[PDB]
Amino acid sequence: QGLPRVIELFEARRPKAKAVISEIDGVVRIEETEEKLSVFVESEGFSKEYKLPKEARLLVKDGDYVEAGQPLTRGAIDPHQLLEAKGPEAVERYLVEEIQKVYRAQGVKLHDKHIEIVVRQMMKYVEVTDPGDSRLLEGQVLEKWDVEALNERLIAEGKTPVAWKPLL
Repeated sequence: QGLPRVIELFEARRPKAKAVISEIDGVVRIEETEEKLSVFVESEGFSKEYKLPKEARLLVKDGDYVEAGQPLTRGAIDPHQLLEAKGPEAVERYLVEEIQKVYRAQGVKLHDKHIEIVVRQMMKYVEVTDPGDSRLLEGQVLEKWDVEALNERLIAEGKTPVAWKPLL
């Protein structure tokens, strides 16, 4: 839970005790009983519905803001699911924070910059979602996709921007 937790953070491994993940936003609205919690948020055209084992705490009744990647089963948040839940920007702010929390706990204190470099390095590759020159589902660096759009647009007429997907 000290060094190992740090590892789970840097290795982006599936958290020890997972705590599910919220998808979309709207008014927090969740059901009550039944083995499968019949959650029902709202928003535009969507809704909610989840499923997990028995032992679970929520911390949030019906009414307020649910958002994406909020406290659900309250515990260790999956950074992977959170990537598709809240985006690239959020994860970088999450990981650094909890990693730093671990080190804070045992008194030894280092600057956030250092951790921020490693976590930025964990966020360099992005998986293709729309092929134009290369194949889809291909693991590729974000900055290598910079020159794609940039050059094909400002220099070329090739209006086929390859859509990439954030990959943690």
